Amino acid sequence: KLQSTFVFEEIGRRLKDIGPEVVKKVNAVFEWHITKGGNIGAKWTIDLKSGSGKVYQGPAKGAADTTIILSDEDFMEVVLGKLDPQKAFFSGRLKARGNIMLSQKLAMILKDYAKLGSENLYF
Ligand SMILES: COCCOCCOCCOc1ccc(C(C)(C)CC(C)(C)C)cc1
Ligand SMILES: COCCOCCOCCOc1ccc(C(C)(C)CC(C)(C)C)cc1
Ligand SMILES: [Cu+2]
Repeated sequence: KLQSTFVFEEIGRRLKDIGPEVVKKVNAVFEWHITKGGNIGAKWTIDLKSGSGKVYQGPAKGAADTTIILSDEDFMEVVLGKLDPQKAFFSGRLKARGNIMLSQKLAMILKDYAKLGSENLYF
């Protein structure tokens, strides 16, 4: 019953327009625990430490630099721009473990699509 799955799947293709530039600026692994009810429904890893990046189901193959835990609905609230991640973090709806600062980066980076998309041009 998970809507985030669409977002994570679509992310794998976005990294073809954006991957190599994100990896250069982030250089870290991110694990995501999506919860339905109060139970984990899906786990996702966004590896941004090599190449254009990787997104795969399940816990981080290696050790993850940061892990984020939030409900499936709230995850949609965030990716749609309605729920600021820090507001969710301090209200308790979003939980973050590891290097929080690196997730706040992944956030700034991906909100500026123009810089990294053009820098990903070969021409
Ligand atoms: C707004 O700048 C990004 C330009 O590309 C967006 C095209 O997609 C339509 C907008 O809907 C989306 C799609 C994907 C996303 C995610 C969550 C995958 C973030 C992204 C596109 C930066 C990887 C957010 C909104
Ligand atoms: C010290 O800061 C205190 C508040 O901490 C907030 C921690 O942030 C949690 C994660 O922040 C995010 C939120 C969304 C995202 C995106 C939208 C880029 C994730 C995505 C593209 C995988 C949907 C990245 C990082
Ligand atoms: Cu922001």
